[PDB]
Amino acid sequence: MSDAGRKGFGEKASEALKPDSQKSYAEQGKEYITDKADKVAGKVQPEDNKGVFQGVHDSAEKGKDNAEGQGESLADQARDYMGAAKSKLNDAVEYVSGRVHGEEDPTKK
Repeated sequence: MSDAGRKGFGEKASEALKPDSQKSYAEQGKEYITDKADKVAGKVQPEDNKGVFQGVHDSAEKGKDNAEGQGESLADQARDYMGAAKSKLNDAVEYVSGRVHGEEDPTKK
């Protein structure tokens, strides 16, 4: 039998008659897992820590050409330097110094 309900008579009559004797019972149970599970899938991966910056860092693809050769001496670094600075400085301070700002206890020995 067609469940897609091309005319809708199957989606309305079937949903309009729903005795709510199972769904409300099963649904309530699934909604509790389905939701949590849907997340345990995007976090389960322990290497996902790099995936967050994988699609973000891509934005710097333009300024990520520091690999290029030198020319002005101060320009060669301006590319990478500016990056390793704000990046490491922020990722080392903003990320670390910022995360420790809340915890006044020894979290990393």
